[PDB]
Amino acid sequence: PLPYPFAPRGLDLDPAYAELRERAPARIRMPYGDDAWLVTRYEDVRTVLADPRFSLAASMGRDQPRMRPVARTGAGLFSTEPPEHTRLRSLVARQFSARRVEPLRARAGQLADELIDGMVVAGQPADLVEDFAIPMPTTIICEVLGIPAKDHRMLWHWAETVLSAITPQEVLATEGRAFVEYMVGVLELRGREPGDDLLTALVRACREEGLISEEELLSIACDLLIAGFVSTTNQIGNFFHQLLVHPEELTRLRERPELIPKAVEELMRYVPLLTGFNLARYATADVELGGITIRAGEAVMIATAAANRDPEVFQEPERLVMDRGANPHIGFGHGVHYCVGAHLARLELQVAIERVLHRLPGMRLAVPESELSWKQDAMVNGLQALPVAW
Ligand code: HEM
Ligand SMILES: CC[C@H]1[C@@H]2C=C[C@@H]3[C@H]4C/C=C\C(=O)NCCC[C@@H]5NC(=O)/C(=C(O)/C=C/[C@@H]4C[C@@H]3[C@H]2C[C@H]1C)C5=O
Repeated sequence: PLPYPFAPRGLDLDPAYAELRERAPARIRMPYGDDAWLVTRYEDVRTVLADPRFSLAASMGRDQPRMRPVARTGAGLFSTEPPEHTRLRSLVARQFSARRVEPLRARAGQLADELIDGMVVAGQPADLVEDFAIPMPTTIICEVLGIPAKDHRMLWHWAETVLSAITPQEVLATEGRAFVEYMVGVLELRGREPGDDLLTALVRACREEGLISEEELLSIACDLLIAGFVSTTNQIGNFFHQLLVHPEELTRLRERPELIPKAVEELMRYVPLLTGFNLARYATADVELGGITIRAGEAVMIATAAANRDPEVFQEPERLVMDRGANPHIGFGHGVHYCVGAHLARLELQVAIERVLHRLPGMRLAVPESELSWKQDAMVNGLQALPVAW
């Protein structure tokens, strides 16, 4: 069994994935838990994500392949399949739908401008990670959920604990307990003090309409907050890094910003974001895949970043092509667990790029590229700091 995940080298795709796609699904050994099959070929990853025989509900209570000593538990979206998953996801679908996040575009741009203001007042160099990439999406998801602004820093502390693959399990357990107690309290707060936020609407669904249990309500609230805190914070930094090291792309995006959506989709395809955050499904029946047979009860993991460079699906897959047309990337997943945050994340990435490139037409690295440091032993690829001048 191949040790997994591979040690990250920046945002580079590990060269071993090229050979992996051309063979049968490989046996992998994670740091803890069951061994598993690893699927990398685009068609094979799509099959795992669409075939109901590969189940996240079946993973609960198993010795899951994972990065941490203790296995995940829960009642929410990452733990269920239809029809239970559907009842939960329908309650969040309105707020995360493209139609309902689009009105946030102006607020997101105002926030970006405010953050860029503070970078200007503070003087060069700025750090795009601490000064922009972290605050912008964390603020937004807090506003959508109805999380009070004063708790930003406390919640980012928790996010840093979750983001480290190396967090000692006692600390992870005590901060975990306190985070859940905090969210229990917020759910009480939104029932006494309703608002036009998602957690208020989810509290109604639980405690007035009996549509979800208290366990399901708390699971969804915690899942949505954590995912919102750890995903786009790192991805914004990664996209600015790739744009800065491909400067020949910046003048088109600055002058003709209607080109930014397609570039965001290409960068979504290209960038390996999630590493330690990888869901393991368990097969509920025997399944033939890639010339091998995945037995009932065995575990399967996917590598979306590898599938996203499969030469049968993408022309010139190893090149960053910012106007790429045929781009059916799996950067947000597929099937019933397709990223519920995709429209919000997309909007944030688009706005970040539009605002920063307009406000800072001379933006460039403030250190040599060799002096950049990537986060180590993280669950998500990202930079520790991104020093820029302008
Ligand atoms: C660029 C940022 C993001 C990327 C690359 C990303 C990626 C993904 C991927 C690949 C999956 C599918 C995983 C699988 O099926 O194994 C997924 C699911 C999910 N993501 Fe996103 N995500 C991002 C941002 C977000 C945001 C902002 C939120 C919440 C506000 C979010 C919440 C979720 C949830 C709750 C699911 C599970 C949905 C379900 O099971 O029904 N993600 N994400
Ligand atoms: C952006 C999309 C991401 C998404 C973002 C955040 C979530 C991840 C972080 C949540 C909790 C956390 O780490 N610690 C608290 C208890 C530790 C316990 N021990 C584990 O092993 C374990 C997990 O593995 C959890 C994985 C969660 C899957 C979620 C991720 C799925 C991806 C597609 C536990 O919950």
